[PDB]
Amino acid sequence: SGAIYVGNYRVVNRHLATHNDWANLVWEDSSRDLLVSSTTAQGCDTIARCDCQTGVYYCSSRRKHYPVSFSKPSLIFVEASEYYPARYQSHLMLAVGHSEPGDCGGILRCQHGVVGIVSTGGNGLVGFADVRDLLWLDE
Ligand SMILES: COc1ccc(C#N)cc1NC(=O)N1CCC[C@H](C(N)=O)C1
Ligand SMILES: [Zn+2]
Repeated sequence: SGAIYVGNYRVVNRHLATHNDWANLVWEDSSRDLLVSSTTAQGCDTIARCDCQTGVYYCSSRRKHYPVSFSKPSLIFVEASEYYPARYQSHLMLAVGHSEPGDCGGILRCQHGVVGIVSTGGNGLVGFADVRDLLWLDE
């Protein structure tokens, strides 16, 4: 679990979105595993606007933050799950690191701010859904 709070927006994994997220829907993209809903309270997270390939992520299954090198956002094949059939997920970045399904939503940050959230994993790899291209989150 986990979300990014920026301005009047809440960013979450689309597969973990609540009834409230869907009733206050702004945008969602199944191919990116993202959903953005509106909030009544103002968010203070800073979104990074960069091409950083190093950062730190929070791993709830270990109660620890880990430093990682990660790939550039791209289309990566993702195994079928209870939420999606087998498919390419876009805007995904992989790193060598620990993750379990409940780790989705953990923030990945660089010196510039929030880069994305945990979205996939398996076999000692962790995947992050990028949010740096969503320029509208700031306005
Ligand atoms: C952090 O996720 C994991 C980590 C480890 C393992 C293990 N065994 C499995 C996962 N789950 C995972 O990758 N999923 C399930 C939820 C939807 C995700 C998606 N974006 O399509 C794909
Ligand atoms: Zn950066």
